[PDB]
Amino acid sequence: NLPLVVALDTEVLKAIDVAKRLKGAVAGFKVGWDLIFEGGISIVGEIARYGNVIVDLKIADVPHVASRVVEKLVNRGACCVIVHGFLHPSLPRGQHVYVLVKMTAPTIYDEMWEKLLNSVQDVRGFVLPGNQPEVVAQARKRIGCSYRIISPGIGPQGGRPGAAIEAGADFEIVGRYVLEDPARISQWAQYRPTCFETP
Amino acid sequence: NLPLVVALDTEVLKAIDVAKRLKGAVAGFKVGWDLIFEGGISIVGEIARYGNVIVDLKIADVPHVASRVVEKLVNRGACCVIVHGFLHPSLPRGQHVYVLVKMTAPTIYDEMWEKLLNSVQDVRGFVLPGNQPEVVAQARKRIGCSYRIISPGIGPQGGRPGAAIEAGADFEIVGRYVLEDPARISQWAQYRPTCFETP
Ligand SMILES: [Cl-]
Ligand code: NI
Ligand code: NI
Repeated sequence: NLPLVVALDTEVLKAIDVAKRLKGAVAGFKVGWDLIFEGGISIVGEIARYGNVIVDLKIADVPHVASRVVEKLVNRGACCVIVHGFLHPSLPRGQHVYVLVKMTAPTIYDEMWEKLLNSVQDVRGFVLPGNQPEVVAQARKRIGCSYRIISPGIGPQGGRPGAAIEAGADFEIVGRYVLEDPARISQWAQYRPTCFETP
Repeated sequence: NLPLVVALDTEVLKAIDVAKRLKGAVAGFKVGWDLIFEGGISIVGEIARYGNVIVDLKIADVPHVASRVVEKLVNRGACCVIVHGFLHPSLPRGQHVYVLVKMTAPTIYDEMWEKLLNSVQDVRGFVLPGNQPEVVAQARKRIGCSYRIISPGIGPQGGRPGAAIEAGADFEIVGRYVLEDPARISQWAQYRPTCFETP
């Protein structure tokens, strides 16, 4: 399959249609508030029928709340969840957790992302912005193949297809550019994850 | 005007009943993860029938996404929405936005919350931890009554009822403690918001 996680930022039925269409062709699907707002958490389980589901609600709550939230999501079928690294040291951990340490837009992460990255362990991997392949490459240098790296910020007006993967990422997260025409997934055909076969 | 926002961290039907019971007795209701997961976004409109709704999904996404999520929640009946200040300078703005700048648990905010507080303008208000009254008081020396302050972390395991209001908060946010026995709201009877009559 292609090293692409498709963000399903669209309506429930259309999201299911895309997941059905792309099952086995891509590495997974990203489910966010657009979908969860429509009918609730059940949508996670529907998409999870068709592939690995990363739930991305940018989780950033205190531990006893974050714990409950992650548990509900994984129980509904999520493979993993994206959480904010800024919570450190109150950071959800474990193999179901991806830790965001720099965003695609300017934030307080910018002054500290590499120190934060170096301090975090016992997680599935990290989210690094694919619109900054230099950041992805430096991250991979720091951590080697010890953890996954997944990267959004790929598509029009960010990193071109494969830019983050070439810089060291495992998977690129892409939304509208693929949703508007899923045939475009062929642009990732030449690429393979840097370190891990699955997200 | 009890200076209390009741967190409906519970199931949909129970949340409805509690809100009906407390209609006009409290300042508002906080709708979060648990309710949205169960009932989707429609729950916001249902609770709004009974009082002001603050939606707390700890929004922490890039500002185009965040601003659209805020607007969608407001359109469904929310008066305002809590977002993470860590995303500065890529933060949504305006009268529907409460900005969290320090949590009840240890996080990276703790080394910079006051600088962040002073950097953020043109929002509705700030969320500051009521289990740390000293932080609420220091925030007022910096911002005065220019913006609202609301505070969670109030309860048997946190700050005493009124502790945050006395330190300078406008409203305290309380969940389980009040849900267990709604008669407990009487503990807030002798308190009044420091700066703003409404959240
Ligand atoms: Cl991002
Ligand atoms: Ni995963
Ligand atoms: Ni409000």
